[PDB]
Amino acid sequence: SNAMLDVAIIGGGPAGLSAGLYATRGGLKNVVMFEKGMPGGQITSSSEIENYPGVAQVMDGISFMAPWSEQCMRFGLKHEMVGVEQILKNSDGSFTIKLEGGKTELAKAVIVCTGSAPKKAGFKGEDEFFGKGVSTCATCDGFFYKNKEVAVLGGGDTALEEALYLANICSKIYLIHRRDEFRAAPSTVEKVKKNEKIELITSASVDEVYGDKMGVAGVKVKLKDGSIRDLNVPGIFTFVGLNVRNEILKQDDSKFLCNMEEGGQVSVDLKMQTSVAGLFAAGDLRKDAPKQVICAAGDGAVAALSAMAYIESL
Amino acid sequence: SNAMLDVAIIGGGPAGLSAGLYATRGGLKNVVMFEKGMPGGQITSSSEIENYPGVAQVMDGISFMAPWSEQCMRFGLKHEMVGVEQILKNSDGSFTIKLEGGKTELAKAVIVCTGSAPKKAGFKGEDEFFGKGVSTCATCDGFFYKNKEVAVLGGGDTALEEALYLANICSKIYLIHRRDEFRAAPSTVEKVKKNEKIELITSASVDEVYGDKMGVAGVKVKLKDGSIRDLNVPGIFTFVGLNVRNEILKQDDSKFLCNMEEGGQVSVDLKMQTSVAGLFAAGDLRKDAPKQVICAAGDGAVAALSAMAYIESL
Ligand SMILES: Cc1cc2nc3c(=O)[nH]c(=O)nc-3n(C[C@H](O)[C@H](O)[C@H](O)COP(=O)(O)OP(=O)(O)OC[C@H]3O[C@@H](n4cnc5c(N)ncnc54)[C@H](O)[C@@H]3O)c2cc1C
Ligand SMILES: Cc1cc2nc3c(=O)[nH]c(=O)nc-3n(C[C@H](O)[C@H](O)[C@H](O)COP(=O)(O)OP(=O)(O)OC[C@H]3O[C@@H](n4cnc5c(N)ncnc54)[C@H](O)[C@@H]3O)c2cc1C
Repeated sequence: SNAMLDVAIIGGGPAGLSAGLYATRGGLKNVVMFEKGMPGGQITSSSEIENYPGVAQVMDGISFMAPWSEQCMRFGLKHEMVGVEQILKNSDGSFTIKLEGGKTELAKAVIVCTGSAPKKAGFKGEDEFFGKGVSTCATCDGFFYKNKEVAVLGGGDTALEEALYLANICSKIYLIHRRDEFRAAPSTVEKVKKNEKIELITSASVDEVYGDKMGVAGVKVKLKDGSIRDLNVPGIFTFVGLNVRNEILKQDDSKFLCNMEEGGQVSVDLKMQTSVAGLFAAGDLRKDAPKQVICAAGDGAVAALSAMAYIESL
Repeated sequence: SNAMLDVAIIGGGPAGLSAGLYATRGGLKNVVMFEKGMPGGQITSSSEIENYPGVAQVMDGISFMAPWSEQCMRFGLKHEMVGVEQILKNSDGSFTIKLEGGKTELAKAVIVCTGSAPKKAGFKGEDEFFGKGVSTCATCDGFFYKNKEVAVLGGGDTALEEALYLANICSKIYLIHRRDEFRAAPSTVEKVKKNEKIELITSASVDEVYGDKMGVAGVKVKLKDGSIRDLNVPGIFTFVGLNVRNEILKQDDSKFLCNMEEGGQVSVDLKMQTSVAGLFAAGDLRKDAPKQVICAAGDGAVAALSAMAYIESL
């Protein structure tokens, strides 16, 4: 803060944490990871991760991520709990980091790690009921729906997993998806087809969620034949994908700071180098991201290794 | 073996194991990981890994890798304990995998994961004494040098780490490196400068290791001023880097199966796609590899995700 940072890391999920670990273990002394909440990012809202190689114990996202803070902070990494609004490239080659509330930081290098956020499904009442029966986090809100029926929308690994989790809590789940077959791991699909508490509604979509100020009262589902089915349920959870959070790269002339991809990803090469010297990107934000925890970690380590070499070069 | 494989994975280190985990969890049913020894690969010979994010317990390479086999084999991954000699691309788009002893396998897709092997340092007697006092594995051979003096050659994280490990076993270590400063994590360097049992010989190199059929008897070191120092020691361990194992991509006309990099790496894009359809590469073998365990795991998951999409496409 008094002196210019070596690296500013924007986001504290697996990619940020991992970049912070590598940059500081590696020898850089002023490394701040700006994460608006607590670190962990997206996965902390999952009920089950099991595919992170080298971690053989199946557990929830919060338990999975808990040890990371201590580990990734052993060599001096700092966590500032603030939101970042904008990255700028200075005429001199340094970076300016704009923070919420009008504060500013300077940095030789920047690794943008800001992750992704839940896509809109696109149905009537989605926005109007968000936080009053419409949700994108089952671990946060499950408890409110104990011994109650809810809907879950989506057909990927995430939807099914959170449907299994909600099946231990709610009396019943309607799992709704627009295709006849799920795009998801077969062992998860088998557990879902075998769970007496989950009813599949396939080749279907959500027409409307309705209710009033007190909350959601129900969901209208459009079935394969074009008919409507009225689900009398106080909650629906949506898991239809996520968009990249790339707001902070947008300049005041509405252009992006570096080369972007068609779908909003930041363009990078294998070393996570963007088109702008000293700006790196890792995790879901980078080009062609597979959207996995192990991969966001790999990327973060690459970025830090490239941010170190770049710093040694000047 | 009776039917064509979905994926053949060549190598079982972190990258292979991780690719096998992803490909099988993902739904592919015939996936063989060909690993000539036991899985784990290079890191199993390290005395300490601590920087694999999400694993907060510091431990040796064998303990680190032990849980992986069970985890990465939960969805049907097969381990064939055989060496692979050659990859071929069939006129029809399938792959032929040539094994040691004249056996053959077929596969829709191939992920080459074969890792790297210890570079030669380039000194007189290096080859002549290999396995009779010259070594590249301190955990394998340390025990033979209990209460004895040895030399360690190299100046990276690996050399220093194995020098710390050998310092609990041997009476003394001479750490030799060609530069005045080590290219390594500062916390490791500090532990090395603080260890009463390790003597640094900087700006130096090895002129000759000598001895006879009974083994190494000593090392001649060339010092910064051009003079020779005779280290009377029965062992020297070298850690001067590694080369990629890319032998199996070489065809009979001596050309490589796909586009290669100047330093022997296999050219890939972000999705670990090589120039040849259905051939992927991950870990140290791929272009610009950072040479880290977390990264080889990330890559392996990417490759498997790309091998799945490719397979669904045909
Ligand atoms: C429900 C669910 C289940 C999943 N299950 C699995 C699984 O089983 N296996 C698997 O591999 N993957 C799974 N994933 C994917 C995995 O969670 C993501 O790939 C991964 O976390 C992406 O990591 P990241 O570090 O790139 O970004 P993120 O996880 O999003 O980390 C980004 C962090 O940056 C912070 N941030 C963003 N913008 C700013 C800013 N402006 N200022 C300050 N802070 C900011 C955010 O608050 C967030 O905490 C799952 C994802 C979800 C949603
Ligand atoms: C001493 C040492 C210490 C290290 N310490 C760290 C550390 O602290 N942190 C870190 O991140 N990284 C460390 N590394 C680096 C890390 O070990 C490598 O980056 C990583 O293991 C590369 O993984 P890979 O899966 O690409 O290849 P590998 O680890 O080499 O795995 C390849 C496997 O493929 C098998 N194989 C190869 N060719 C064939 C074939 N023809 N047929 C059948 N099988 C074959 C081999 O037997 C080998 O087991 C260290 C490396 C060494 C040598």
